[PDB]
Amino acid sequence: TSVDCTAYGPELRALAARLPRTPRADLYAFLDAAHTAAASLPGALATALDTFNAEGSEDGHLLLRGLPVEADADLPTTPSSTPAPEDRSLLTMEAMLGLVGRRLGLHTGYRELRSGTVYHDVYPSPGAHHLSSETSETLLEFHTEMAYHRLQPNYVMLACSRADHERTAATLVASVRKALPLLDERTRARLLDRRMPCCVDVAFRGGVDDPGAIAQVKPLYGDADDPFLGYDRELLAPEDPADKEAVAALSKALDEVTEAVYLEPGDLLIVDNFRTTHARTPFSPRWDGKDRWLHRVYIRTDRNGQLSGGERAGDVVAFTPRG
Ligand SMILES: O=C(O)CCC(=O)C(=O)O
Ligand SMILES: [Fe+2]
Repeated sequence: TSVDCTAYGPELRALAARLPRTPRADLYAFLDAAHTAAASLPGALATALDTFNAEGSEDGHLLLRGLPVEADADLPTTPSSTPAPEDRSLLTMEAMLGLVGRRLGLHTGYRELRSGTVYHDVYPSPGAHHLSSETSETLLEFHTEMAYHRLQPNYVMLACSRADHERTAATLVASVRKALPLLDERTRARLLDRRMPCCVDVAFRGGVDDPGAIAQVKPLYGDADDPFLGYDRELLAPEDPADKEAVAALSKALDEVTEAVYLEPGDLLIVDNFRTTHARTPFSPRWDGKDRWLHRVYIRTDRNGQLSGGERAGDVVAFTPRG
């Protein structure tokens, strides 16, 4: 689903100007300011966000286009490293992630990931691991983000400050609401609520005492007629023949309903991380200081088990595997 936000530029530049200029120095206060300001989002944008939050969509994403972004010459050099400096001045697309994110829920960091920070720069780096956001020339395969984590976030949000030079990197999304009807009833029933072994991403590795301790992911779960999805092409590891066959049918169906989005400066993509898998196609970095640059945050909501009380936007949570 898409919303053209161009006509909102003046109002959104104003809301961004309400926010602290050095977000990370007091991230709790920054995100509280963003929550207050989110009450003043333009009405039709607020409606689109609240509708998507409550209901999702058939295509599993909400793309906001034409948000105020700095001119390319007015941005810093694309980052080369992580974590970001705590003193880094606010970027307009970060302000947008604050406002839009707090309209939806609570920004969440993961202790073991990206030094326990909340805002993540997504840029290409040489020598990237094949599952990393740092990849460029190799396809980043379909994944639900952190499907294996008990505190998996409801949304992944990606805001673009720079696209890659040739605008060849496409962000791919595949929605369970489009894939499910392509599956037959026997496949749906095998997948639904069935725990399967799932490896974890690099950041979360170690301390796995025995095969008992391996994370368990239900590739479909919840209401049989409108299930949630948990899928990771590389990390999900079904063991019985009937499980491998059912996951292969799911994989095929997700490919057949793939949608491609080319993120450009000013775009903010909201992925329904309980109903959709995402991926990124190849591109060739130039190592020139102007490579592709996204900002990523994770948002928790009241849906399903994410929150148990007292959480704040900006909290950083520890790892517990699903079981
Ligand atoms: O680079 C992209 O478009 C998406 C990368 C991604 O999967 C993520 O940052 O979670
Ligand atoms: Fe991702």
